[PDB]
Amino acid sequence: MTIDLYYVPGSAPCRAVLLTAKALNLNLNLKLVDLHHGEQLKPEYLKLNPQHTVPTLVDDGLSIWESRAIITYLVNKYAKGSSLYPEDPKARALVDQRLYFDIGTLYQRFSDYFYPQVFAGAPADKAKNEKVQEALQLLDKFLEGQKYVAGPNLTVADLSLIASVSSLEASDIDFKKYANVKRWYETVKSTAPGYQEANEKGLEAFKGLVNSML
Amino acid sequence: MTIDLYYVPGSAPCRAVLLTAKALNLNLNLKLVDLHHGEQLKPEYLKLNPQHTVPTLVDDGLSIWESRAIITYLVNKYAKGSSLYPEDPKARALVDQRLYFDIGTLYQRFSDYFYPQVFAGAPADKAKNEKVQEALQLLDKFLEGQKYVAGPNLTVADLSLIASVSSLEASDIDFKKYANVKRWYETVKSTAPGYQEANEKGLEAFKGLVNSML
Repeated sequence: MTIDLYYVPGSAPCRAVLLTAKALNLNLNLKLVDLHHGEQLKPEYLKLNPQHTVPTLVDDGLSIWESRAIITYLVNKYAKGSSLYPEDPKARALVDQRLYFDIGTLYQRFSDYFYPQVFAGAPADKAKNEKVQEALQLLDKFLEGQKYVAGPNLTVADLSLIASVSSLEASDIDFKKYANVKRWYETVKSTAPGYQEANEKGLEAFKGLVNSML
Repeated sequence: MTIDLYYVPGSAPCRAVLLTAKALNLNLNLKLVDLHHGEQLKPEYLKLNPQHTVPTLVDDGLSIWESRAIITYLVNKYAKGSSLYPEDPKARALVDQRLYFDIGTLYQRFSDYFYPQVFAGAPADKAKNEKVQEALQLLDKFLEGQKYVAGPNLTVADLSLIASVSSLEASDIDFKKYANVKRWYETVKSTAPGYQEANEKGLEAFKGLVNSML
């Protein structure tokens, strides 16, 4: 009957799913994983997810762990036809495009820039910084004349992207200097159901982990 | 009436789309882009794709450039209900999961390992090599007891992943040492319509670029 979500609150991809669940008003069985002490590396977790990451969604026989597949799965399953993931091909392709931009470009660049500094005491690399700036410039363009990032309505693309973009507040990347990004950030904060609990709470935990490590 | 695809044949994400088009028996208007001399950086191309990448699909008012959004778009548009991208949520989520694995893990790791060597004369990094091995080990697990990577039928996930995995033949990563990967590779080669033209031809061009640069 019930569906399990293995997660930690600090993790942006996890927050993408928490946001999507709030937007659909779902009741997932949240299962905190002790990443800090390698619970994800034990056989019982590998059974569910051999890539030993979070989040991992477990829906009876189905285990899936890419946040961006989970959020579209939740809509496809529970709210087929929702404006959060519209069925119109052109409209859907734009959402999908933004999701791939998120994983392959924005969050990847941020990850490349930031996590060496946090977990390997690396210095801040100017070139990697610039790659993040360019990702934000692209986002700022996507948002020119647009309320949301993939069409006129809030979509799973906004929720995934905001979970990523918000994580930048733990670093020295001033993303609010991009006017359209700043506008969109505020809009999504005030329109995504349960944002405080689904994203802001976890974001705070992430800032906590970051401070501790730095 | 007609739909444009800006591409170069050597590019794995481009080959993912060429494969998907062959599998759907579509007639795209192929438009070769002169990446080698920076045609993608000129204003006319930026207009279509500010991220200045290939492929870029242009369908009247719609421009989209993430290969993995394009291939699902082609199915959603022209063959809704196709086994190449099944509508069943669980079945679709598995395909989507594999697509995100492809961009965020397998191809990302390969890119990280290989392109510094090809375009920046970097030495081969053992650690980055190992990250690619681990991506292949994950693929090999996904394929345990399975003909295809995301269910019983050929899907856009196989086509995107094979475009990536095949690119490894230009490097020193022996992916065929993974028995399930080797089996799947062969199956897809012999079952994806137009594989020779959509993937192998371009793969050859890529090997050409690689040799030239090395």
